[PDB]
Amino acid sequence: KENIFLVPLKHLRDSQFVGELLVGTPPQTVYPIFDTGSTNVWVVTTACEEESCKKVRRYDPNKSKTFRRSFIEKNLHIVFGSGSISGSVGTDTFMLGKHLVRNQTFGLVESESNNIFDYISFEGIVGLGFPGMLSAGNIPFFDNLLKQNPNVDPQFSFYISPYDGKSTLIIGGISKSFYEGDIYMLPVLKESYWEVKLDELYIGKERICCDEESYVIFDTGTSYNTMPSSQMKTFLNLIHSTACTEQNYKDILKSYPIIKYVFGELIIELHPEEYMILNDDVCMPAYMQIDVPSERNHAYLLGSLSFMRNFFTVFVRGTESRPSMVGVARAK
Ligand SMILES: C[C@H]1C[C@@H](N2C(=N)N[C@](C)(c3cccc(Nc4cnc(C5CC5)nc4)c3Cl)CC2=O)CCO1
Repeated sequence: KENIFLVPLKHLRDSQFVGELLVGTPPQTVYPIFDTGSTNVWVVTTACEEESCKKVRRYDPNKSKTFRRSFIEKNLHIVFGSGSISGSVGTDTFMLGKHLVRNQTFGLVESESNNIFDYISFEGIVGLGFPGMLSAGNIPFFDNLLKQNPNVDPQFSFYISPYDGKSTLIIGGISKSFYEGDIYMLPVLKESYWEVKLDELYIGKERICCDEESYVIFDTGTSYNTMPSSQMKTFLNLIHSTACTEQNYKDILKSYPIIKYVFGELIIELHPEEYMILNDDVCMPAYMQIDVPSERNHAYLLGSLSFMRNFFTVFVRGTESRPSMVGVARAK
């Protein structure tokens, strides 16, 4: 009975962090993406006979004594970048870091449509968002874990470290060996994504955003950072792709601007060596244009590669005594 426990995260060859999850009895091992930009739990099953599903640990429900199916024909389909996932719904017992989660609803990947799944070794998703993005089931996975493990405090934090393979997901609390200084908490505006109000956004000395209401989403399943299309045009007029090598990377980016996010009295800065990534012989901005249609108010994503590699993020679920908050600190 470990009230504070650690689930080690392994950065795969691509742009996602996966951890160990046991599904069923006797347990079957899968390595799903731990996602805070969605809520549903997906697991890749043996009913999927495509090569994209092969060469990856597949979960067989016919070998689980605790797997139960229902007669309601609730079929799930979610878009997943270039591909899409389609499957049925069921319930089984899960185990995440020596903690049992019984009678949990999850999606069973039965068809993988398009080569993205073959590249990333897709084995499932474990959503950690708020209820309301749950497509099927009565209770989300993380909510059910806290219910069946009352001693665990309703919070988890991500320590992202892809360079050395020491990334980890800590559930139930925080450790000073993953961050330095003090954590600044931000209130969560709307309980769909892990969303936070954004007051101002500065590219160098120029104010580019927050004429209208804008928000920040902390998505551990999105590698890059994002801005709306309107601000992304201004972003690239000031920030350009340049040729660089591993030896001259620091001197070339010495002239580049500092990106400042304003959260009330808190200011978060992304230095050029922190938001510029080296691919082949060019340094490119780790930023994307995604227009989030969930809320007409356009929002900004803080991802795993650029933001979380340098900042320790804390996801505090609200209870009857505290509201839901996101806390950020400098990574150690
Ligand atoms: C408002 C947010 C919601 C986000 N969002 C998720 N966070 N979850 C889902 C399941 C998701 C969709 C697509 C990709 C990924 N993840 C992933 C990343 N990168 C690579 C490497 C190959 C390039 N493969 C996979 C994921 Cl997790 C659904 C989804 O829309 C997307 C950005 O807007």
